[PDB]
Amino acid sequence: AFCNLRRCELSCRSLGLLGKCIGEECKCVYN
Repeated sequence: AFCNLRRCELSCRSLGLLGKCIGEECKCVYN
């Protein structure tokens, strides 16, 4: 249904990016 946004945000935090749920998939952006 929908991705795990809190876990996804913490995954991108480790890379210095922001995490977002996009079509049942976790993705990061620079910002």
